[PDB]
Parts: sequence; C-alpha cells; structure tokens
Amino acid sequence: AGHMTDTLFLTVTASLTLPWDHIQSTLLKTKGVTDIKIYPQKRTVAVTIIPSIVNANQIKELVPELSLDTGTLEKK
Repeated sequence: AGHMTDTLFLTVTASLTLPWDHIQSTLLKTKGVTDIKIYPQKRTVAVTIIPSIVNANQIKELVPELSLDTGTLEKK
C-alpha cells in the first residue's frame, strides 16, 4: 500500500567541492541507496533510500555532508 522507498533531501557539505558524479558514486557504492540526483537549489541533492536498512552515519563516513535539508522530517 505504502511506498517501497522513502525520499530524503540531503545538504552537500565538504571542505573541497566535487561533482554530482562522485556524490552518486559514493552513495551508489554504499548499500541501502536506490537513486541520487542533484537539483537546482543552494547546494542540495535529493536521494531515494530505505531508512530501515541504511544508516545516516555510513553516508556521513563517505562524505562529511550535513545530510540535513531544510524542512525535513524524522520518524524518531
């Protein structure tokens, strides 16, 4: 009935800038990520992932990224 995957808006934070291809590469490499896409806004990328099987810390380890877009919602 409900959606198989959930969408989460991430904020790109890093000392040195980099292309979306690299962002997609690291996120793609880690498990629990279905799709990564960058959108026209202030350094923001929308991603589709499964919270139940993916952890925030793993994403952070690959990329420092705040990973917290404005107006986001958290179950816990």
